[PDB]
Amino acid sequence: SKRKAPQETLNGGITDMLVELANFEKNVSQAIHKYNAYRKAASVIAKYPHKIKSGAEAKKLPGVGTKIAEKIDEFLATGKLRKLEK
Repeated sequence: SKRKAPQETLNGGITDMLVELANFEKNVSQAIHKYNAYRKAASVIAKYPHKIKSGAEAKKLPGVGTKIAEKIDEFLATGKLRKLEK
């Protein structure tokens, strides 16, 4: 019904990483399956009316599966890592 929310900084940083790599999927030859992966997760997280704090909050979204949702958990968890811990 014509919503158009206001500009705000909620989850516009994640979609920037899903929309960027998303181009790397279609721009590549055999990468159309992972293409829709970030294409949908980038649209739902970029136009979501709320925020998330766990990979599960990204899986409940319509369009995100377990692969893309798994990357979301790494975002809310820490952000980057070189080696593992024990």
